[PDB]
Amino acid sequence: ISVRGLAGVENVTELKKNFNRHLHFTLVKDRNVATPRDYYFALAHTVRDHLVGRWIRTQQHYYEKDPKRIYYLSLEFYMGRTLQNTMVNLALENACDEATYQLGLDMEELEEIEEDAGLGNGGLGRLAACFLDSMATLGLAAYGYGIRYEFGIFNQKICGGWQMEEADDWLRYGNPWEKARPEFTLPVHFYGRVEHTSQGAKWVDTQVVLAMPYDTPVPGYRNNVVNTMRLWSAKAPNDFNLKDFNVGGYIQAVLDRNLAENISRVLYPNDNFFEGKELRLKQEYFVVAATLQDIIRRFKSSTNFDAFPDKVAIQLNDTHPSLAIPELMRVLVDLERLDWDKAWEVTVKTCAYTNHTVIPEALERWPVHLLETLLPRHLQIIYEINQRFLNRVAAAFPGDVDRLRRMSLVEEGAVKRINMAHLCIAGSHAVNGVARIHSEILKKTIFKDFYELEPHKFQNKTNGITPRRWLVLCNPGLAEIIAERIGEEYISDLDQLRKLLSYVDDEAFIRDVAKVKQENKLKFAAYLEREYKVHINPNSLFDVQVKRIHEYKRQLLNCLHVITLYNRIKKEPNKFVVPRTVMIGGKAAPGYHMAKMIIKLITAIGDVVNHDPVVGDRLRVIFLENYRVSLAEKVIPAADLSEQISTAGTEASGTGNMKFMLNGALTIGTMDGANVEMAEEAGEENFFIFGMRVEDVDRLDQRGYNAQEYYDRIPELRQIIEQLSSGFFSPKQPDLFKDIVNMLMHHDRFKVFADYEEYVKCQERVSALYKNPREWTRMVIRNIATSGKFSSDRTIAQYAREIWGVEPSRQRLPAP
Amino acid sequence: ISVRGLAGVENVTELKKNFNRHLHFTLVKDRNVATPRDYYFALAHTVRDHLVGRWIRTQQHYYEKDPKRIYYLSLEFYMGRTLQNTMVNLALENACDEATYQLGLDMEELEEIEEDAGLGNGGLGRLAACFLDSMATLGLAAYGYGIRYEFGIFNQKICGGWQMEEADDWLRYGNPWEKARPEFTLPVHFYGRVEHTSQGAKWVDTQVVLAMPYDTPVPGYRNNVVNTMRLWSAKAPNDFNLKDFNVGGYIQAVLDRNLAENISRVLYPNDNFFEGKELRLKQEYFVVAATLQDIIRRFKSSTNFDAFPDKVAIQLNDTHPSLAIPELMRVLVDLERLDWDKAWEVTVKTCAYTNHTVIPEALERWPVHLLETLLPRHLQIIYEINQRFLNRVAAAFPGDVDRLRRMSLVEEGAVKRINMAHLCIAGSHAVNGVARIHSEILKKTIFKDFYELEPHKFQNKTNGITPRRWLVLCNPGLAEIIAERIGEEYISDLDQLRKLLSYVDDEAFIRDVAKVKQENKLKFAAYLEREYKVHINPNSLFDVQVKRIHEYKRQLLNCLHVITLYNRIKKEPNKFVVPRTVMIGGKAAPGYHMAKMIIKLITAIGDVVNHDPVVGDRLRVIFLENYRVSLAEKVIPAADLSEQISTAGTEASGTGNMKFMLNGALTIGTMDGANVEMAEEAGEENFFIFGMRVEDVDRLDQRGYNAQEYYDRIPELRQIIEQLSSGFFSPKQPDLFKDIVNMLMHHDRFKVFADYEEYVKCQERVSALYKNPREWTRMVIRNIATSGKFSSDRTIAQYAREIWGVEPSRQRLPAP
Ligand SMILES: O=C(O)CCCCCCOc1c(Cl)cc(NC(=O)NC(=O)c2ccccc2Cl)cc1Cl
Ligand SMILES: O=C(O)CCCCCCOc1c(Cl)cc(NC(=O)NC(=O)c2ccccc2Cl)cc1Cl
Repeated sequence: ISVRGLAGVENVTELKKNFNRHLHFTLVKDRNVATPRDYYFALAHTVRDHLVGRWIRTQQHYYEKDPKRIYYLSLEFYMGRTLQNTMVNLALENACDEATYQLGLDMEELEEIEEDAGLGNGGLGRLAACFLDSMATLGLAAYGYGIRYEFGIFNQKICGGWQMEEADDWLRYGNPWEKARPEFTLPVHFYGRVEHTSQGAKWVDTQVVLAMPYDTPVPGYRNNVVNTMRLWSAKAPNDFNLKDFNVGGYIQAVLDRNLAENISRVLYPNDNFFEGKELRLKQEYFVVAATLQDIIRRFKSSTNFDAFPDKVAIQLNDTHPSLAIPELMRVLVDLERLDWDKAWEVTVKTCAYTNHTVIPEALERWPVHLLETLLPRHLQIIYEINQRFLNRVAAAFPGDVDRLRRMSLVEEGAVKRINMAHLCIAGSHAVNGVARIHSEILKKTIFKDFYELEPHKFQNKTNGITPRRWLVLCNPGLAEIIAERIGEEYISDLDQLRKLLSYVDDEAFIRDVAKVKQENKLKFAAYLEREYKVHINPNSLFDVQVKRIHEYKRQLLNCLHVITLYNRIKKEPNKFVVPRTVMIGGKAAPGYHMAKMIIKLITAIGDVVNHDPVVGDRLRVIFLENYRVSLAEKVIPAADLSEQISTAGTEASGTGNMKFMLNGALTIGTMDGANVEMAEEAGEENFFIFGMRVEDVDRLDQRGYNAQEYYDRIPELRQIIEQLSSGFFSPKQPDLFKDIVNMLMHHDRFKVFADYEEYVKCQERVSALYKNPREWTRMVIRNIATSGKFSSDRTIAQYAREIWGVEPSRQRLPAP
Repeated sequence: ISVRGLAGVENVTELKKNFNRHLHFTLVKDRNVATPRDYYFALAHTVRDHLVGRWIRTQQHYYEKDPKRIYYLSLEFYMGRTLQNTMVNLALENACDEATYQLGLDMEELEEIEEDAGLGNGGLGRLAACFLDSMATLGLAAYGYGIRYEFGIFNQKICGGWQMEEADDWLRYGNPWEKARPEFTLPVHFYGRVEHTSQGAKWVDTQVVLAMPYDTPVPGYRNNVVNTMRLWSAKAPNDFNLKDFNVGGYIQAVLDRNLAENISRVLYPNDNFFEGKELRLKQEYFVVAATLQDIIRRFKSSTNFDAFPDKVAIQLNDTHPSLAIPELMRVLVDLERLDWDKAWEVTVKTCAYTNHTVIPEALERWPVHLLETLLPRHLQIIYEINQRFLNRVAAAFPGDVDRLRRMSLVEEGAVKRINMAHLCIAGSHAVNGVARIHSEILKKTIFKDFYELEPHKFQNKTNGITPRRWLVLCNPGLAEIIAERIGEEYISDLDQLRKLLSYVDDEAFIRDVAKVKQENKLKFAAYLEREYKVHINPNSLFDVQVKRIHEYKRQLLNCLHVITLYNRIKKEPNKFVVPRTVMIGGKAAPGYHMAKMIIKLITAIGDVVNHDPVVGDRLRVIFLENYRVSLAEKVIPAADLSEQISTAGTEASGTGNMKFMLNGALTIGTMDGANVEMAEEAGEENFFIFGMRVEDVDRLDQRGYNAQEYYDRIPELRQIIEQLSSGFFSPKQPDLFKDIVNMLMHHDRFKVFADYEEYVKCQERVSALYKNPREWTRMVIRNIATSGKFSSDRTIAQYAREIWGVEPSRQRLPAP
């Protein structure tokens, strides 16, 4: 079998008895009545057993050596399943495969039983998960801090072509990976008021909610390092949430506890969109308040807080955990009694902020009346921070009164708001973008004034993905043939993939690379009929666009191309065209009307196209249901063409693009986010770039975007729009897509029409190349061999050195 | 050490490594950071490991042999801690004691860490728990069915002498004894409406709530039998509780799931009192609906339901699970399509009902509009049952029109109600009382008309307690000296205690019995200062009354005696009186104003009495906080005098009385409930009986109870009442106890004054005997040696033979 580890005689035997120990003592079942779910748990407990020994010594190790600790705060950690990933990082995969085989079970069948830990929306949360893996693999004393939602991202269902949302009760049957830690439970305060006494302000009459931590192990890749991801759960105190007496009802008081505990109940399903709800703000303060107490308690052990920044680094994944800044000041000033200036120096030195987007609707601007009621003391601290900061600005730019209001953390107008992004820049010693072009846009546009004030704060850290889950785990076949030629060191040193460049003309390698992709497509095509049912052709080109549904991602632009292909076939039926299976998948936030309308359009197109006899098997339009991490692990390795077509300047970085490049797909996209660095790495000749560059978009905005012009000059485009308008795709409801057509024609913020012509022209070129298997595969080799820069191990090493001030190490911890 | 088992060489070694296995792999801790709570869990998992092997074979056994199954339905199971009880029934106590000792830990200290499973209010719920233990010990294929409340009976706190209630979050840190079983999850329906079609009625448009079962092991005493207690948890479906579309909010829909799940959130804290709230009715149907589906599924395996009653017996613990009758009919008739009459014959033959009280306010009378809305089909079935039953009555008593309305299940008046007790009698083949006198009262009074209609249904089954938890567990010292003389067979054959009668004159035994009681009192006196702090004298007579606070239990009568003792001391300070420490403990339902006023009176008396220098150590009044099962295990073995002073005819049976008799306390009480059979068993000369008999109470009611008469003729009583009235016990609030005085004088339903004189006269006699250690101990021996009849093994054997139709067996199951 492959390089999924050794299947040692002693270890396969040991594994089997432990599997049986758990099936008996843990699941209290006997072979006779054991369900595949029982078997999955017996294995999970058996595999988990192998890392507790290492988990304990890693933590004990950091206590003894006492290195600088890295705290990654995020309201999202899109982890996915954890059984296989643990086997991989522990080199247990083959031994486990063999052992379950001897026990007469199919390991792959059991793996499918594990529920995804979908505590994330998309890119932002998956990054945090890839980062955790890399920090462990690079031997960093890092902790992931977040919220333990009992309901993660909703499960998407398609009814009559429409998306239906349903609760993701991922804890229903239990989580074998987490470990509750009821000794470090902590109190978090809300509401109350501020009393200004003689020796300081006091936050008084607050409502208390407890934060209970749950630890999940994060194993490094084959180095015996197991870090921790600590997730907080909300718990109501038993006293006041019952003890605030004088009528109301005892029963009611108890039932009302589910009011303080609602804080960790569900994840907000918004991707790149801000919703100013109180529950969201509560979650944000909750994770911040509890995490900081835990961070300081650990430090107090390790009171001059001058050394605090030398032992602590806290990274802010977006502005979601931005209250960490005024909260750190509160504790230092109100509780520890440090002077403002010393406190601020410490705060700025330990905090760092990462920006993930530039769209305005994604920006966090919290109404002042909300902060005023829920966190009175924090609002005071924010005003004081703002006051001193603006004084700095005035001193630097004398008389520049407009600059002052532009830079304020407080925004005036309808209702006063607090710009959380301005708060983060002011209280952090480093601010970074997630891709070179996004980082430049931050300096030139959005945060230009701040860059002029303190240029040294702004940096770039291009995103990356973990080659463990995103290669070895999901594509063992590709990982194996690569290993046959260059060894296994590349798994933790992706740059070595470049060595594959010298096999670009190797006849055996070209055949192998092409064979694994074929086996991957056949397996996906099978899975499709198995779990979703209705056939596809594995010989066609697999055209896939999978990511959250957004107007800026332009799934709509993809739709226009699909309809074009269809119309051309209907025009010249007996003309040869390269067969394609275009798959589009992704979730739409529940309140995002337009995004939900786009899902219906995709399914509507499929209804027409998939049942037209003249089309035959030359074109199928499929909507991939419930796109999530586990589903991504299946489609990506099977894709031929990766769609990354966002309007230039809107996708900060993207990471799915990197996943496809590493797995043998060719990319068709715009010069946006990381797409630029990828084409720069592979060579533009090995990439399918099209459309407007950032500057063309700006030129168009100066002159003014008029979709009618495009509609007027392109007959094919006009024909499509008139098809949608007349009900060609919605017979029973002819005006069903009027909102889409209306928007495309009059309020398209992302100029879909502007890139239409260059997009279908470019798609013609990919079809031309696909007709030449050998050359397509050779270009594929050029992409894979050149994807090494996009490993999160490179990203993390850069954060470590340029922001945290710590040195990565690939040293194996002293055995388990 | 005692007879807590053998401390085998191989087993103490095995125990230790398993303790360490769990501390490492299960608790993921290392000796260095392990908290006593971690140690408690390591041990709990180690002990639990020893019964899973037996649990599996016991269940497998019942499947193979297929005996008649006994289903005990109760909304209450007052279990208490389970670590020690499991050790005892498995004969692991010494081995575990030795092993933890070698590991350098104190087993007793770890035991105190376990949280009580307080899923009961008092007598009714503790009975169910004693019964479960006995059914396992007698080798019966029995299952306990109930609700898994996440919050059991509230924890009682005394603030300023007042009771404060606080949420009992007993699952906070986890339950090592239960095992979730997510494969047998079941749907339960609510609301909806009834469609009458062509071939039957249909319950339609219902709201669905899921019932998830959790199994807890119930080990028999040293026979390798481990039965199951299955507790249901409410879970919201992920669909409709989200899928019923058309605006409302996605977040809100998810947060609203805690509406269907509130059904199993908290136990109603009412003891012998009915509260017609909808949530209560929902809990009642919930446990019934889920249990029945599970019972029928098991039977379908084992479709002629003629054999149903031959394989199934379901016992109703009070009327709480009474909906099992119309629910069984619904399934049989609506779903299985059996004719009414065949269905009714089956239902009556499998159901049996146990009555626990005769007070009217405890009787369940559900408003028809409530049943009409929540369970429309069940109301129809109840009307049909009533119709046919009354027809039976009319046929038997022609022209007796008043008898007809008296017997109806439907009560007319203000609002129509359904008398659940009448429902149970009609649909059950057996109805029993819980003590001989209570059973006679049922036939003569409350259910007289029903008895005349079907005399064969009415039986008696005097309650009992388990000698395992209520002797061996809580009083090993007494269990040991008994064993030294008559052996160990009495633990599962309590009648053998009679053999102790021949040692009544044994000088060594008298000294031993007296010594263990002294050691018990010293340990309790210590525990008092340890956890509650404020000294007591262990040489005094321990006068204790512990049970729920109720007007019928007459804690108030106890209070009058205490005040009398105090007043007499103040009158003749230098006169000798037998020292006493009177302890009163118990919880009051949160809405029970009078009961809460009584707790304040007790603490108020203590405030005066405990600080009067003239009194010295001759009299202390102590209120035992948070009385529960674990606290009962401590006080009872230390008590000298047991107070069972309810008004004759009000306490159905009582069980605390039996606990005290078995543990060396003498009893002062009225001829009520089981007190009558206890004095009859021990000989009235060895009991301190006083007050009115049932007949005297009735004579008084005919003539009319006038408390003033007593107040007028007894100066001591008058003096007490004037002390309460003038604020002698409440200086700052002189009229604080006006409600108590007002009630005592004008609306005393339980004639406290009527038994006052005979009560203090009798108390004088117990003090006289206490002055003679040797004779007190000899009388104590007469009680213990004669308590064997009160074992739940005797009660269960009777239920088995006279109601269920099964034969008990003390046969050891074929090893683990
Ligand atoms: O194995 C097959 O291939 C199916 C054989 C079906 C024929 C009857 C088998 O007899 C059995 C056997 Cl072998 C085992 C069991 N039961 C538990 O293992 N386990 C439990 O019941 C159990 C499960 C969880 C928690 C507590 C318990 Cl006690 C119950 C019965 Cl009835
Ligand atoms: O034992 C004493 O007497 C106290 C000794 C204090 C001095 C430092 C000891 O060094 C240690 C040692 Cl020995 C052990 C640990 N940690 C775990 O065992 N266990 C965990 O951290 C742990 C606990 C639950 C779930 C997951 C983990 Cl990783 C952590 C550290 Cl820092």
